[PDB]
Amino acid sequence: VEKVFFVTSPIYYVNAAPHIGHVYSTLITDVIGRYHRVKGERVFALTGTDEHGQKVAEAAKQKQVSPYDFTTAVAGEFKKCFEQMDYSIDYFIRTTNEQHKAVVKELWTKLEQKGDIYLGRYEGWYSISDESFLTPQNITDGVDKDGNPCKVSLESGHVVTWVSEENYMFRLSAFRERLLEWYHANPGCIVPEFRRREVIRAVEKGLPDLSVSRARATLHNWAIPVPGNPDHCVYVWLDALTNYLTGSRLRVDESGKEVSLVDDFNELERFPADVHVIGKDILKFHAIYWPAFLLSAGLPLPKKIVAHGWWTKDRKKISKSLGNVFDPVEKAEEFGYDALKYFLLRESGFSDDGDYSDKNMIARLNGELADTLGNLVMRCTSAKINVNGEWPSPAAYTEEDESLIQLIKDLPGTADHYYLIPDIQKAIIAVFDVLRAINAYVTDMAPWKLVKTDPERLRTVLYITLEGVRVTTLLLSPILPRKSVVIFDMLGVPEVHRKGIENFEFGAVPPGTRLGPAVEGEVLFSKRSTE
Ligand code: MET
Repeated sequence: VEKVFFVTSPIYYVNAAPHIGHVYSTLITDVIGRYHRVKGERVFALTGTDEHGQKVAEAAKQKQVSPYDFTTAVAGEFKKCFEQMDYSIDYFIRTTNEQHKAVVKELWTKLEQKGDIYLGRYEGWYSISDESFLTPQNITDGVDKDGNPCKVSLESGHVVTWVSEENYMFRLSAFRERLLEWYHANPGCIVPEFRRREVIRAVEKGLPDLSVSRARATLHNWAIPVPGNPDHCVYVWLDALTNYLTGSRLRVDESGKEVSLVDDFNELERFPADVHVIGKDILKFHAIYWPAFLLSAGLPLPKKIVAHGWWTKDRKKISKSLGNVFDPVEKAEEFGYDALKYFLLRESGFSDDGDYSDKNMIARLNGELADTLGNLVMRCTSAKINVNGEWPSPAAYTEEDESLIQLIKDLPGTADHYYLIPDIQKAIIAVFDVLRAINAYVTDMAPWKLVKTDPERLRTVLYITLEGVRVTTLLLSPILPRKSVVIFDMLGVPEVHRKGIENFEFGAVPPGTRLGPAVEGEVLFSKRSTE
């Protein structure tokens, strides 16, 4: 089926300034979208801010300013950050948006008409910081920021409070068997596999009904009113998850502003998400509640949920109060935007909790970007080796020649599979496995020597090198968007050959193509010292 490839990030609470976790999640969303655009697909990538709720309302109250002013300011910080990070997200959604508000009321009414919302009570634990209902098995003893004994979440370590409230309840218990059929019938729907097994195990054990409203006082009236009952507000998470539906129904102008909300999602051909990128901390909301709501409402389910891990810096937790900051904009100015992105996507896989150190960052920048990629690009574009600044016409291929060609022809299929899991780390490793192979080839053939000794042989070696670099670069263009453009300019690849599955083929750029001009000082990635 041909639709718009729809990929999303979580919408982030605006209780505090943006940081690495938000940047990382949105990066993964951005990269997936970028890859599908280079395949020549229609793409709609979505990110944004989650602006209602007790968490955020109380964050605003502690800064002594109104929730409207606070959310608008912090949302502004998120937008600025994401612009500075040079992403290619199609739309930034805010849950305070009036059109989203309308979609939530629609979904609610659908759930009610379906017979799946009833008036009950929740009596149990709740984490305001996570906006999460917790069973007693998921809480333990801890200390509040007074240092007094309290209860905390086993999930997150945040303070938990006991809630006892007449609330509208969603019939999640009724959806156990249908969710289990869904997980088994679609064994690639949750990635990575151990998180899928986690979800199945949790749902096997049984599901309780879920509170989808709260008394209005508790939310400091900072929430969407329940249709037909203005004493209740819609659960922040039902509101929040609905952002994906809203996004699928907004017509956006070229400026990035929303202009119109269509009645039926089929009009825009986005819904359901092909990939929801999330962090492991919000798996239940996306893999259990969300599909339950969609099943109730009669809407189609997402194709994949991919859940990544958390970051540490110098093997310590990230927090400004502890004395260990990791600012992405700061590190990107220092080391480079594409390089920082490369590092975040290369150092850790979605199954892992990654670790940034300036040491390891410099190791990769120098080792892989500079010595593997950059070195190769400069050799095959050098006036020394490539005396005519053109793509030569290859002569006969030796067997060693063809072993390398095979690797280059095989690469796109392999990278494609990894990008589709999605497992960006393995995609990158795959591409650099091929770059390392081209380097060893170039060392072996010593093309600097061939300029004088065997110019016909040099033609062959230089051509293979140019083409392996082109193909590897194309496949890395979602990871290194700005640098890929430089590389292609240096190689003189025409614009048309910088996109499309046609150009995944070995040989798409014809011999005789002229390289772009050299600069006196230029290097792609500059090595950095190890202080
Ligand atoms: C529908 S995704 C909501 C995510 C939530 N706002 C968070 O920051 O964890």
